[PDB]
Amino acid sequence: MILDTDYITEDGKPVIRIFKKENGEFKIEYDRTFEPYFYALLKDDSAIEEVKKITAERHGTVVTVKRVEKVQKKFLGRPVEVWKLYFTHPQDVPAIRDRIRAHPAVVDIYEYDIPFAKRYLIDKGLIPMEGDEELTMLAFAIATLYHEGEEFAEGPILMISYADEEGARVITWKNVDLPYVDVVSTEREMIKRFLRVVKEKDPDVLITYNGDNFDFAYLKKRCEKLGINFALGRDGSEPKIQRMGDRFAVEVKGRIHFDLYPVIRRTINLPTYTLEAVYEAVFGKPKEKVYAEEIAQAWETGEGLERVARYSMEDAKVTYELGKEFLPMEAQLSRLVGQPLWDVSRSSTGNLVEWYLLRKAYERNELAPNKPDEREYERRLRESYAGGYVKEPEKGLWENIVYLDFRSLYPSIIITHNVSPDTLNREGCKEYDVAPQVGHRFCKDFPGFIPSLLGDLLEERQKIKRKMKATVDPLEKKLLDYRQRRIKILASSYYGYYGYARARWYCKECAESVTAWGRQYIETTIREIEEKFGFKVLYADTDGFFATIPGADAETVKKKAKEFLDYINAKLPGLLELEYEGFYKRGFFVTKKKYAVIDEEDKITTGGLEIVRRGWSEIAKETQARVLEALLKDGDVEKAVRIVKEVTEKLSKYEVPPEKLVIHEQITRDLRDYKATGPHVAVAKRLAARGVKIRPGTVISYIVLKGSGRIGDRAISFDEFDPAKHKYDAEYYIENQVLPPVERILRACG
DNA sequence: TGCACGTACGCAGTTCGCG
DNA sequence: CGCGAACTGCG
Ligand SMILES: Nc1ncnc2c1ncn2[C@@H]1OC[C@H](OP(=O)(O)OP(=O)(O)OP(=O)(O)O)[C@H]1O
Ligand SMILES: [Cl-]
Ligand SMILES: [Mg+2]
Repeated sequence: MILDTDYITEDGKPVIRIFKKENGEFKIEYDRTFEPYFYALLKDDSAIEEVKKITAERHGTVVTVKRVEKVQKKFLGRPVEVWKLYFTHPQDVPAIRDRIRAHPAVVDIYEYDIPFAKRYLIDKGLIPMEGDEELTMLAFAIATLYHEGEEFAEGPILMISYADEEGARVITWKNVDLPYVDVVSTEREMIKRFLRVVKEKDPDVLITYNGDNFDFAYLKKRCEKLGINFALGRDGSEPKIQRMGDRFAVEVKGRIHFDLYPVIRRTINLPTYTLEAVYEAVFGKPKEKVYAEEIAQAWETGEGLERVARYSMEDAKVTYELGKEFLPMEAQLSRLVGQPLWDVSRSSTGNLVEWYLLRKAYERNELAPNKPDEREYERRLRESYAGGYVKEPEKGLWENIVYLDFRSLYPSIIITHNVSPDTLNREGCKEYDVAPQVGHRFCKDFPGFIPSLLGDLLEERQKIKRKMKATVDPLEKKLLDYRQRRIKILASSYYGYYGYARARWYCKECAESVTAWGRQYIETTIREIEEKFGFKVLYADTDGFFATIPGADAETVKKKAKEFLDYINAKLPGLLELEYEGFYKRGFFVTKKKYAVIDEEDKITTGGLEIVRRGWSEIAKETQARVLEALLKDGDVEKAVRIVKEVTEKLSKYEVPPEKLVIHEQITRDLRDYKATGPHVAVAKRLAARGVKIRPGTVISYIVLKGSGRIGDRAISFDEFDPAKHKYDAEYYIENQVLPPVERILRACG
């Protein structure tokens, strides 16, 4: 099984290293035969003699073209002649590629920014995480104090906990009387003892929770401060903190640092992504949290450290347990894209698609299009196109509602109509499909590039859903639900990639064709079910709609909808198909993207309401839920009013826990780049001045204090909140949090 | 190491600025 | 003192 690749330099020449686990043994393979290269499109073949003359420099040594070879390839499925330009070292490519492109005889250059080690995985056709090998995993976490004004790594690590299949232990240099705590003398010994533990256990995988920016980065930053040779790599090297543009990431040669945090970010949508919140969401059990205030007190007083040692142990314990569940799903994703788990587990979804596209392109001798420069990137960001069809919903309460939904609409459209950049307005074909409204044409004589890849993803999603019905255990069902959602996000990201300004295979024409087809399919389907079947469509969005036969009983609507399904599915071509997605007794639709229905089991599912949205306090989420209960279940408009007025009286008497009072909101950019400053940004700008690092992705949890003026002026983070000292704004939570969400359900006056 | 900068659109709703 | 911009996050 391939674990990762990198390269080292030997006698000025690159040497690929292939880290593998084969038959339960770690191994490094060496390849000194791979030459860095990129392509050049020349106006005339005779110019190759001038192109060979172009030189450049890096750190004193001159960079030359080592060798050239004229190859025949395809660009968007059309034959093209280009020159393969070879070079001695990978670092030569960034130094000379610009000067090579600007030559007047060079039309363009291609595939000039592929990292050497990942270029190797594609060209030689290796797939990481392939094969039947069991990987050993070891989680760890550190406990570290931080005063107001302390810099990075200036504080000592108090505790280093770790966990695997054999249990969990804590290492510390203060005496704690616990059978899973090993008390050493100093911090250096504790760090050295941890180094010995990992070398002894020799895990293939090191699991952390946001260790890229905290635990692993701190531990290494401390090892440089005390002068500890933290030889963690299996090649005898130290963990290396890697600059990843805005963020940093920790790599350990020969192992795999699995940082669960970025994985969890793009799998589960949570209000906050603390280790405690993630554990409860995944395993359905709560996890107590010990805050830096109690760790500072227990460290200073010397009492209650057993409570802290327990917290530290559980950090590593739940990190192993979470890592145990999410590593195989990330491994399968690594197998598809054909890139190492270390990279795949930290990549954006757009990057995963492109790397897979790059591999597939090489497989078919297709020259890759280049990423856009700064100007073309700005142009694509400025252009857009029409999206999903949305219908203003029918107001009032409706009964016997059926929800009909298209199955993987956008991928189905891409496959069925062969929407791809190599098929768009392609001349010389005998059959075309014409995109409605926009009029783009797509060749159908051969499977298009992206359409030829989407089928397997859809089949992979249905197989997981098949297992979901055969799943008895509720935990395996939840994890399967995660997996099929990740595939659905990935498959639909192929459509979105077409509109991604940074995409190599950018295709605005493809993206607006998919939506146009999606609009025509859902709109004509609505017309058909209404005019031919007497249904009344209550609410419709991009690929699905709610409908009913007004006045007909539950069974009648239920069977006419099934009859309608067979009727249009025989009319729809290719992979397009409507699904019977669910039946609901009653329901109503407040506005676009906001609704709530109740099923035959009296379970109330909602869409787009404040119940699921981040930014609304829990007492606001709770009050809307109970009002929806009194409406959709009991049908008591007056009961919901009594719930609201009673909750508002709880707020005025300060009878509410400040826990139900927290507002969560995320930063989406650099704090210096915010034009306007909202409450979560005003708070975030404060913690930025207090030393707490805030970056795109940080979730602020604040409470609004009693005052008059801007909300951001009286906002305070939940950490520093003291219920005895601080008094929240009772009027704000009544009038701005609790009341508007329930008011907007104004079927009756209020 | 020299890659990543985070798949798309349509839209409800809040804070804030300022007239 | 109503509204437009800035912003977040839903489906
Ligand atoms: N994150 C997304 N990015 C781009 N397009 C998307 C996304 N989510 C949905 N779409 C597209 O928007 C329309 C449609 O929404 P469904 O949420 O219904 O996802 P399927 O339809 O794919 O699959 P199912 O019905 O669950 O089998 C989907 O094609
Ligand atoms: Cl060799
Ligand atoms: Mg669908």
